[PDB]
Amino acid sequence: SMNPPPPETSNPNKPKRQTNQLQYLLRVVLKTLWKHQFAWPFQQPVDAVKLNLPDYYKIIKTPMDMGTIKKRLENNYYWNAQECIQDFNTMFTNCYIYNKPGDDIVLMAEALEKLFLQKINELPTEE
Ligand SMILES: COC(=O)C[C@@H]1N=C(c2ccc(Cl)cc2)c2c(sc(C)c2C)-n2c(C)nnc21
Repeated sequence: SMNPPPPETSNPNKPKRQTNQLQYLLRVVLKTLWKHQFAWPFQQPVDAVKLNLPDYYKIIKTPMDMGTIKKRLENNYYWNAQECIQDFNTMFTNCYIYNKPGDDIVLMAEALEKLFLQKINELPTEE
């Protein structure tokens, strides 16, 4: 069994910038979710080998995790807030696509996703 390579977190070909909205995504949004008691499954890519999930990367073709998002934000990988918000959404959606309603991991993602929506609701206007 093998895991795919993780999503990239550095690419000199990719346009990027800092924006006050990206700063909020790191300092408020990512920091809030990262410290949550249910963050830990989401702090790195799914290890389909150790977890014995050989079908994971057949069903989830756009993997994403908060370890990758945190690196992307600390490395200033994004051009805009929407790119980063779409990474969070891909992470939650992947969890709901692979798992069953009411599974623990789905309750975990729902708790993180509730906080994420409450914080993104107050994304600042772009300076
Ligand atoms: C049988 O299905 C699973 O094991 C799916 C797996 N559940 C789990 C999981 C995580 C937490 C609990 Cl309480 C139960 C299952 C999982 C991860 S990553 C990781 C380190 C684990 C242990 N996960 C994510 C993220 N998305 N799906 C999963």
